[PDB]
Amino acid sequence: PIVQNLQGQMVHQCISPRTLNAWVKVVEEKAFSPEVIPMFSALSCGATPQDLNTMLNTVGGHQAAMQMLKETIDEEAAEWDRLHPVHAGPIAPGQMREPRGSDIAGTTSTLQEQIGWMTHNPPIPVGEIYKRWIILGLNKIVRMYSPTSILDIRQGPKEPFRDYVDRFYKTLRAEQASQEVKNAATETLLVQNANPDCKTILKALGPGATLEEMMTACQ
Amino acid sequence: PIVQNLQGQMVHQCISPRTLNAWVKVVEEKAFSPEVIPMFSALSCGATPQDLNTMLNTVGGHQAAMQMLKETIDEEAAEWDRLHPVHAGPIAPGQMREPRGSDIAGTTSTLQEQIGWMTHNPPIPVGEIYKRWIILGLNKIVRMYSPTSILDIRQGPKEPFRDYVDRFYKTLRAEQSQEVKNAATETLLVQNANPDCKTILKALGPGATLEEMMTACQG
Amino acid sequence: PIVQNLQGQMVHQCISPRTLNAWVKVVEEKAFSPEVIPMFSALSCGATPQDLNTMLNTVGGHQAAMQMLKETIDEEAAEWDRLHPVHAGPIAPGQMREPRGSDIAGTTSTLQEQIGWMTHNPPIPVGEIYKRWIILGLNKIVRMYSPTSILDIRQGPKEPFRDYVDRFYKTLRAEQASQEVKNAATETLLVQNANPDCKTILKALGPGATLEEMMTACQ
Amino acid sequence: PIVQNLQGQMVHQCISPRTLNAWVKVVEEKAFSPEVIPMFSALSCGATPQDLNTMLNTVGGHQAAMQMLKETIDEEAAEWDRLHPVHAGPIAPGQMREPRGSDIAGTTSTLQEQIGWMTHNPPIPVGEIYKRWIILGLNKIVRMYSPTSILDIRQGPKEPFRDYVDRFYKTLRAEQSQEVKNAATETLLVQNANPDCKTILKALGPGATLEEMMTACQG
Amino acid sequence: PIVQNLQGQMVHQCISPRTLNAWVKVVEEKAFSPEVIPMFSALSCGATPQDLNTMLNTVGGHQAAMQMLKETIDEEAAEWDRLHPVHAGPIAPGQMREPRGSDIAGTTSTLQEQIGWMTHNPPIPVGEIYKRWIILGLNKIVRMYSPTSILDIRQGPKEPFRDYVDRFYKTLRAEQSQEVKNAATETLLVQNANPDCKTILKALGPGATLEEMMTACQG
Amino acid sequence: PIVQNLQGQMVHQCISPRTLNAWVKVVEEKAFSPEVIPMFSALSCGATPQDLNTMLNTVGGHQAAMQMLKETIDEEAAEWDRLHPVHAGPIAPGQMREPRGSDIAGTTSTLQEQIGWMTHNPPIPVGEIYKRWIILGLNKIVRMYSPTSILDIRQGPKEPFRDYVDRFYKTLRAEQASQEVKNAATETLLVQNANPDCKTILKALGPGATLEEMMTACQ
Ligand SMILES: CC(C)(C#Cc1ccc(-c2ccc(Cl)c3c(NS(C)(=O)=O)nn(CC(F)(F)F)c23)c([C@H](Cc2cc(F)cc(F)c2)NC(=O)Cn2nc(C(F)(F)F)c3c2C(F)(F)[C@@H]2C[C@H]32)n1)S(C)(=O)=O
Ligand SMILES: CC(C)(C#Cc1ccc(-c2ccc(Cl)c3c(NS(C)(=O)=O)nn(CC(F)(F)F)c23)c([C@H](Cc2cc(F)cc(F)c2)NC(=O)Cn2nc(C(F)(F)F)c3c2C(F)(F)[C@@H]2C[C@H]32)n1)S(C)(=O)=O
Ligand SMILES: CC(C)(C#Cc1ccc(-c2ccc(Cl)c3c(NS(C)(=O)=O)nn(CC(F)(F)F)c23)c([C@H](Cc2cc(F)cc(F)c2)NC(=O)Cn2nc(C(F)(F)F)c3c2C(F)(F)[C@@H]2C[C@H]32)n1)S(C)(=O)=O
Ligand SMILES: CC(C)(C#Cc1ccc(-c2ccc(Cl)c3c(NS(C)(=O)=O)nn(CC(F)(F)F)c23)c([C@H](Cc2cc(F)cc(F)c2)NC(=O)Cn2nc(C(F)(F)F)c3c2C(F)(F)[C@@H]2C[C@H]32)n1)S(C)(=O)=O
Ligand SMILES: CC(C)(C#Cc1ccc(-c2ccc(Cl)c3c(NS(C)(=O)=O)nn(CC(F)(F)F)c23)c([C@H](Cc2cc(F)cc(F)c2)NC(=O)Cn2nc(C(F)(F)F)c3c2C(F)(F)[C@@H]2C[C@H]32)n1)S(C)(=O)=O
Ligand SMILES: CC(C)(C#Cc1ccc(-c2ccc(Cl)c3c(NS(C)(=O)=O)nn(CC(F)(F)F)c23)c([C@H](Cc2cc(F)cc(F)c2)NC(=O)Cn2nc(C(F)(F)F)c3c2C(F)(F)[C@@H]2C[C@H]32)n1)S(C)(=O)=O
Ligand SMILES: [Cl-]
Ligand SMILES: [Cl-]
Ligand SMILES: [Cl-]
Ligand SMILES: [Cl-]
Ligand SMILES: [Cl-]
Ligand SMILES: [Cl-]
Ligand SMILES: [Cl-]
Ligand SMILES: [Cl-]
Ligand SMILES: [Cl-]
Ligand SMILES: [Cl-]
Ligand SMILES: [Cl-]
Ligand SMILES: [Cl-]
Ligand SMILES: [Cl-]
Ligand SMILES: [Cl-]
Ligand SMILES: [Cl-]
Ligand SMILES: [Cl-]
Ligand SMILES: [Cl-]
Ligand SMILES: [Cl-]
Ligand SMILES: [Cl-]
Ligand SMILES: [Cl-]
Ligand SMILES: [Cl-]
Ligand SMILES: [Cl-]
Ligand SMILES: [Cl-]
Ligand SMILES: [Cl-]
Ligand SMILES: [Cl-]
Ligand SMILES: [Cl-]
Ligand SMILES: [Cl-]
Ligand SMILES: [Cl-]
Ligand SMILES: [Cl-]
Ligand SMILES: [Cl-]
Ligand SMILES: [Cl-]
Ligand SMILES: [Cl-]
Ligand SMILES: [Cl-]
Ligand SMILES: [Cl-]
Ligand SMILES: [Cl-]
Ligand SMILES: [Cl-]
Repeated sequence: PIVQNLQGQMVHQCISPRTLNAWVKVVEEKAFSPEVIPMFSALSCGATPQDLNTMLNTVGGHQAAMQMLKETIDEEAAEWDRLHPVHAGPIAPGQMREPRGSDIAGTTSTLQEQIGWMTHNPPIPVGEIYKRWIILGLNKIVRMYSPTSILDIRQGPKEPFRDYVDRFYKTLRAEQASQEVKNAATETLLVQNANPDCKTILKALGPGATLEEMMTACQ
Repeated sequence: PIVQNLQGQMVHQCISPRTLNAWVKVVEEKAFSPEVIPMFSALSCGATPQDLNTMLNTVGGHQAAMQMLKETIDEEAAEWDRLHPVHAGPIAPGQMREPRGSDIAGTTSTLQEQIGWMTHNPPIPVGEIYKRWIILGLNKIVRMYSPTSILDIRQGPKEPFRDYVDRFYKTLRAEQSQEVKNAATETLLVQNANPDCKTILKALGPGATLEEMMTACQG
Repeated sequence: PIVQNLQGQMVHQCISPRTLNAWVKVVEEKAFSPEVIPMFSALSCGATPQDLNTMLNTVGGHQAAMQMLKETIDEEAAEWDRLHPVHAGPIAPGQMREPRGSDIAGTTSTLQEQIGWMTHNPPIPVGEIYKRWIILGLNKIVRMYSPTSILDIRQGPKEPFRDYVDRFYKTLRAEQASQEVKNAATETLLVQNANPDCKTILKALGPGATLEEMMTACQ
Repeated sequence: PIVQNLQGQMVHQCISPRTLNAWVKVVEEKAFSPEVIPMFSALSCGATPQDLNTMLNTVGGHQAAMQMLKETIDEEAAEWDRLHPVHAGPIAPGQMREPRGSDIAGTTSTLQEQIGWMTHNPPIPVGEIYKRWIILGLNKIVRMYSPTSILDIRQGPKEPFRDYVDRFYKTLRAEQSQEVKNAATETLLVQNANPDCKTILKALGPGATLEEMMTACQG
Repeated sequence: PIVQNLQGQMVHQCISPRTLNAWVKVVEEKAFSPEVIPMFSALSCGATPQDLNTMLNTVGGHQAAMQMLKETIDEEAAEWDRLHPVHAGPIAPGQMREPRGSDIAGTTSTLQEQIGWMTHNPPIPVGEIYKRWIILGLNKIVRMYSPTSILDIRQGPKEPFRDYVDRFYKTLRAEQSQEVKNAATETLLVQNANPDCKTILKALGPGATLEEMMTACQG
Repeated sequence: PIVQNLQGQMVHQCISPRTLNAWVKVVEEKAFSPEVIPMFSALSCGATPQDLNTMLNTVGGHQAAMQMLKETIDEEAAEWDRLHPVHAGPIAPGQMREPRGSDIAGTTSTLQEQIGWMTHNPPIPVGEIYKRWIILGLNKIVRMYSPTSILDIRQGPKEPFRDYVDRFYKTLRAEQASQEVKNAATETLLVQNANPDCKTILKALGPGATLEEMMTACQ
């Protein structure tokens, strides 16, 4: 990663063994459950493109997912290059070449060029741009590896309301879109797919009931 | 988090893999037992709103509770917005715009703006405001997910007094101000002791410490 | 905690995850065995009142003991306030208000006021004063949760002398008073409650025998 | 390793016990699965040749592979020596002699000469040259120790498409440029799908993403 | 402990949770095997008397040994006091009073006075004096708690010579100067070998190394 | 160990608990397998003689090996003293006495004298000299505790060539001499002790076949 020293300079630091192990283990145990995204973002804080490639390369298995990840990165790299055409010309003494999509992804850039971009003034944060592409890709994998659709979450006749809301939002969280789309899913399904006893109780509460009030009413 | 370095400057640091793992593990093993609140507050020392969102997003399961958490944040955010009316105007070079409710929660603010506020002179502790909203929300979850009421905690005829007082205060801590929690001790606590110990505790008279009550019902 | 930076200034540091886990685990495994006191004192090195409250709040179970702890803190807080009456008046630019008992315990003080007291010149060590109250309380719990009295430690007819001295001093250590009181207990009971074979051997050694000599003589 | 301290100077540091243990454990559990290469590269960040030799020497077993590693280092070292003819002459007070192939591998160079080269102005990154030779050698071991060929990876008649693509790319990663690895996807991958999914994938037509192919053979 | 920081100043640091845990665990698993002494000396590097008392107080069980430890400290403390007669007089602003025996053990000295002595110019290493008394006491415990005498360690008729020499020196290390420990080797070691190996070792003659003796009784 | 601070000064640091545990555990699990040597060298990076004695003293068991280690150290100490006769005379204000063999081994030197030697300008690296003696001794133990001779490594009639080369070089690695002696062992035995099928294949390859080519030919 790139961290600040006590001189105020952004300097390269080696990825720690603890960081490597934490990412390998979380994929091993949690696969592509939705909480893999925040874990990857936090463990990759300040990462260079080399570090991000290191983390993803240490993943054993799920190679189908990892190949989908490269294809996502490619489309975003192609989009970056079409929005940022590089201008030919000698690079000045105190300057860095402009990065391509392949440079952000680390396939045509050295770690020293990545450090130069990320510690420039102003910085060009190729690590954070790459991370955005990867997380975009990981969001697709989470949505694809989600077993259940939101339309199949129906409260059982003896199922506690808390367990049903647990399943509802767990399923909704794996299908990542905008929250405009997830507020619409709740208003459409959460009360309507409650069991007949709890459904009649919540209809009387009205659309303005908070979830805390809804969960108290079907206790 | 934003911590002070070895020279006296407030700097951003990445959340450590140990901090991430410790919070995930505590929710896994302890759910929303009352001791989850101090663990979250301590593990989030100096956290930015991004860090707090990271910690909350790494929680697997309990998505109904986490959704109640979201609803609580909204009410407090709306209260914050109603107490801090917006002032339109260009933000000056040196200073920073005033944060809205959605900015404290980190949903409409970048990490650099959160760092900018916290290292301002004087600091606007958006991380601590967000943390307070979260703990307010987590406190509600502990109360809702508490299985037993304090009025149902009563000492068995052969149960040692220590075990009953253990159950009593464990339940009371889950049942959340001291206006009536102070009230449960010494008035409900004696009433639900078994007849053998209850007769002993009348003889002790008012003003007995819990150490005196526990000594008196040892045998 | 409050630690020194390289500038010579006492600055606040976040309580580490390792410190939190160590205290939670030691209570889990050792309950209120006497070695819980030194572990708590060492793990709370440099703690603020907030940190001390954090540690105690993370304890799961033993809520009867924890309530006895608050009552001890209250008496010591009441004693502090009666020995340190606060003098009303505006606090000067370069000064701190005088702390109440409730301020030392952290119920009416912010963490910033605790930092101000502890890093003042000269410092008013509210964290170390609070720690003294807590450890005073923990000493009472260890004495109360001790199963055996010193008068019941008698050497068995086939029990090795080392095992008996182990039990003797383990029991004596849980009943914490002054060592004047513990030297008196040894001179009163250690030889007199030895088995008849070892007792006659040690009587000949006389009162001036070291324990190493006593343990060698009954090998 | 040679890392930058908190002030901006490149200093030698001892390899940490965690780094040593992490590398030993990864070889123990993963042998020469493809993900061993990124783990070794990351754990050896900033390594001197002595550090790289330390890591390789701590490997227990797989001594045939480790001997193949030695032979690879020799060929690259001999290539290095053939591209860098020796210049005889007294080495000047300030500067350092040119490193031979055996010097990069650390067999004829002391640790202080390796530090001297790496902190030179400009640096001669002997640690990174050695690391590159090692990874070149480790890449050969992964290919030789890969049990299955990509031409033998074919989808079963009842095997889910995700599991087959998982096996496909796991094998391809073990079978080492993208000149023909790009070729295996989309041409060999469709051919070895089962007849049910194979018929579906013809209908998708050329240019289908892997996400589209995996969605189309879900059911 | 008192350690040197990154700038060259001797500063007090809190004993780490890992140091506390490591010492507790080593006593739990190894008791007073001889290797407990080096572990305690190394884990207490730079310790203050308070730190040494902390480590000793965290030991659970073995309270008879710990009491023998207390008696040893008293004898050495009394010897220290007899060699350092007290000088009455007001202590000067800059300097510190001379420490008594009870001050080195930390029972009548505060932690700040122990820090003051150790950072004095020249230092009075009260922590190292206390540590030496403790190790003197712990050495006695290892001898008393050693089950077997070196005179009872003899090679079996079918026991491999390596295993017998292993038992021999393990016992000798437990049986504590080299005045007669040097004596046990080469004179008692040959005498207690079995007749087959014993006959071989006479033929080797005086001056054989242990490597030569172990090679000669391999078969 | 002796590490560099940020002032550029070589200063003493306490041996870490992690370093102590790592060395104890690696001996426990791996005994004197050849990889114990690099682990000991890396874990003892920058060690003083006191630290090296600490590490070796923490080893439980294998006391026969540890006694052979002292005898090796003695011969090397005697050789050092006969090559470096000390010159009598008062030591100057800014100087250190010359170290004996017993001073390098730490039996007649204080830790402060070891720090003085190791941080002198120029340094006299008693820690690295001692380490050379210890590793010389550990090499002898590895050779002695090796069960199998290189002449007994013969490929089985159904044994895969990789497994045979594994055994061959594992055995050769435990008998440490020069690589001139180990190149001679390979050319003498590796092909000649292959099974008749693989032997005839490799004879046709000729003496110039790399191991990678040899292992491919007997797949
Ligand atoms: C990527 C990254 C940089 C980031 C970020 C990031 C940024 C902001 C916010 C956030 C914070 C507070 C509020 Cl009040 C809202 C809001 N208020 S709202 C009602 O929509 O209008 N919205 N947000 C997101 C916004 F603004 F982006 F929309 C938020 C989140 C929350 C964090 C959070 C998690 C939690 F458990 C409980 C909380 F109180 C807050 N995370 C999510 O909400 C994800 N989630 N999704 C759904 C579902 F789909 F089921 F509905 C569900 C969640 C859920 F909250 F977990 C919970 C079960 C429900 N994260 S990171 C740190 O991962 O690296
Ligand atoms: C989490 C966080 C945000 C914080 C904080 C926080 C802040 C202040 C205080 C506190 C300090 C001193 C006093 Cl004298 C009182 C007081 N005296 S009184 C008579 O009420 O007026 N009260 N308090 C709480 C105050 F201030 F909130 F009111 C306090 C606590 C105590 C600390 C504590 C914990 C403990 F285990 C044992 C102790 F001896 C002291 N913790 C609690 O009390 C929690 N608790 N709750 C209840 C219940 F409700 F069931 F009865 C019960 C407890 C209990 F004490 F454990 C015990 C069984 C009874 N913690 S943090 C720093 O980790 O981030
Ligand atoms: C003590 C210390 C300070 C050091 C060092 C140290 C210094 C240099 C080198 C080294 C590096 C590269 C080459 Cl190309 C040669 C070479 N080329 S060669 C063909 O001989 O001409 N030689 N060397 C040693 C030289 F120069 F000293 F001879 C080397 C080693 C190798 C490290 C290594 C290990 C490995 F697994 C694979 C590698 F690619 C490199 N370690 C050894 O080789 C030990 N070993 N022994 C034998 C056997 F006996 F079976 F043959 C075998 C090995 C083996 F390699 F493991 C492998 C199975 C074969 N270590 S430390 C770090 O431990 O603290
Ligand atoms: C180890 C180290 C030295 C390094 C590096 C390193 C360097 C660059 C790149 C890389 C980055 C971006 C793109 Cl867009 C491409 C590209 N796009 S493409 C169409 O080929 O032209 N290719 N690459 C590799 C390049 F550059 F080498 F060609 C890349 C990688 C990727 C990172 C990655 C890993 C991952 F898991 C999932 C991802 F989405 C991305 N890792 C690999 O690709 C390894 N891999 N191999 C094959 C195989 F051969 F089987 F098909 C397969 C992979 C796979 F991706 F995992 C996936 C199943 C397919 N890593 S390090 C920094 O740790 O020390
Ligand atoms: C709270 C805190 C800040 C502190 C401190 C603290 C301060 C000083 C001392 C101490 C040191 C040396 C001597 Cl010679 C005496 C002494 N000489 S004497 C004979 O009395 O005249 N006295 N002391 C205490 C003094 F001075 F306070 F009295 C001491 C202790 C000892 C530490 C110790 C433990 C140990 F195992 C072996 C040792 F050699 C020293 N701890 C105790 O002794 C507690 N203990 N109690 C009893 C019993 F009740 F059974 F008798 C028993 C012990 C016991 F020692 F463990 C052992 C089985 C016997 N600790 S902390 C670090 O916990 O956070
Ligand atoms: C704990 C601490 C305070 C310290 C220190 C400490 C200080 C010095 C020395 C030492 C160093 C060099 C020599 Cl050449 C001799 C010597 N040569 S000699 C012929 O006697 O004259 N003697 N010594 C001890 C000295 F100086 F004390 F005399 C030494 C040791 C050795 C180091 C060592 C350990 C080891 F495992 C293997 C080694 F090769 C060397 N450790 C011991 O010897 C302990 N030991 N005891 C006996 C017994 F009594 F059973 F025979 C036995 C050992 C043994 F060696 F292990 C082996 C089976 C025999 N350690 S610390 C720094 O951790 O805080
Ligand atoms: Cl780490
Ligand atoms: Cl790790
Ligand atoms: Cl996996
Ligand atoms: Cl890269
Ligand atoms: Cl790659
Ligand atoms: Cl893989
Ligand atoms: Cl960490
Ligand atoms: Cl971790
Ligand atoms: Cl955010
Ligand atoms: Cl989100
Ligand atoms: Cl989830
Ligand atoms: Cl404000
Ligand atoms: Cl930590
Ligand atoms: Cl932890
Ligand atoms: Cl518990
Ligand atoms: Cl507080
Ligand atoms: Cl509270
Ligand atoms: Cl509880
Ligand atoms: Cl470490
Ligand atoms: Cl480790
Ligand atoms: Cl080397
Ligand atoms: Cl070697
Ligand atoms: Cl091996
Ligand atoms: Cl070069
Ligand atoms: Cl720690
Ligand atoms: Cl720990
Ligand atoms: Cl003390
Ligand atoms: Cl005590
Ligand atoms: Cl005890
Ligand atoms: Cl002195
Ligand atoms: Cl450590
Ligand atoms: Cl450890
Ligand atoms: Cl062992
Ligand atoms: Cl020493
Ligand atoms: Cl010794
Ligand atoms: Cl031993």
